[PDB]
Amino acid sequence: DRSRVFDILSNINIGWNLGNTLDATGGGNSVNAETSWGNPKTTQEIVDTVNDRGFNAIRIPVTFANHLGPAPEYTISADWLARVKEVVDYAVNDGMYIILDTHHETNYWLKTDPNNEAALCEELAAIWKQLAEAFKDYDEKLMFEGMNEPRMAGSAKEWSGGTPAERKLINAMNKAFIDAVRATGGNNADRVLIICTYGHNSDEPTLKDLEIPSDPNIAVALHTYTPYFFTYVADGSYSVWNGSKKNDITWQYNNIKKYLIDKGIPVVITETGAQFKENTEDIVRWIGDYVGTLDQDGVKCFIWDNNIYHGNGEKFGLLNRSLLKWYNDDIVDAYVNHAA
Ligand SMILES: OC[C@H]1O[C@@H](O[C@H]2[C@@H](OC[C@H]3O[C@@H](O)[C@H](O)[C@@H](O)[C@@H]3O[C@@H]3O[C@H](CO)[C@@H](O)[C@H](O)[C@H]3O)OC[C@@H](O)[C@@H]2O)[C@H](O)[C@@H](O)[C@H]1O
Ligand SMILES: [Mg+2]
Repeated sequence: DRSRVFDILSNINIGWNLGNTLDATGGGNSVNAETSWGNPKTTQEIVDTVNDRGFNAIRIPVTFANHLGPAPEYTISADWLARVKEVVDYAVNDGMYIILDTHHETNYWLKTDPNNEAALCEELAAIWKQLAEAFKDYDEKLMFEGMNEPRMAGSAKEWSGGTPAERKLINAMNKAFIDAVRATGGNNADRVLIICTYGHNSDEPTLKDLEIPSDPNIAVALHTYTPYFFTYVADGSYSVWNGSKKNDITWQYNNIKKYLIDKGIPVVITETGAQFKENTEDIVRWIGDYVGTLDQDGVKCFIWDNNIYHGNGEKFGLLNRSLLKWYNDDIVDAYVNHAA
């Protein structure tokens, strides 16, 4: 019986990621990492604006690596932990559902070499023991997502679910994460914990190898920017959405159904979105097809928002954080009103 997790998630309309913020990796061991990729310092007002538009759930990606002390304690710098807590608390103040992750650890220590399992598990657990202790008294609306796209960057199968040995390592790491958090007790005894596949990949072989914990208070996170050629800019990419590629969404979702949803395992899409390609009407249609597909089984998603829209880079921006106005209200309306 995993129905507690389903009940919690059912309270979410749609979610929103505070992207390129606490996950940013500049600035070294400093709170200034937050602004190192060009975003303004997060404020209560920024978070309020997200909530008010209809995104009542927020994912707060955080990269800890450069804020950690030496092994084996990996102590999180006090100033950084305090800042992370301030940002989470903006959301708590507004009664929001929240996901706290670890993020670009994958640029640093989180490289999925199966021969390094012990060091990997131990580092993950050490960070999560500290996070869990810090957030022990926070209510069930705060959820933890152990890893983000864990993988071996630059490997042949980096973006296709890795190798079988890597997927075994992911299973061990998911367990380490759950164990570390549960061992801290308090509200962490039954907090929703959100594990993942290798790379947050949803291909059939990747899902077939995912071990499902016996802990009843878990969910499985995937990232599904599907189809890639619509949502990203690449050789072969396009900006038109007429429905003809809805099958890409359907086929992938039927695997998520086969291995997770139809087995009663909670699933959360912790990142998706489409880069802005002067194609508002197409993105609106894609959201209909994509979010509409998730809604069939009440699966929730969180939209990636990096505050990039007018300038160069990956144009996932939705909230103009400096102005507290939305870059594209038609796109935003399609997300927040998905269930009407
Ligand atoms: O530039 C070459 C460089 O890529 C490095 O990774 C980046 C790269 O995209 C990988 C994508 O490749 C397509 O051919 C894949 O089909 C697609 O599924 C995958 O894109 C990644 O997709 C993820 C979601 O499933 C998403 O969160 C992620 O952002 C997306 O990358 O270009 C996009 C960047 O985001 C990647 O970091 C790779 O490490 C490097 O060695 C080299 O191949
Ligand atoms: Mg309790």
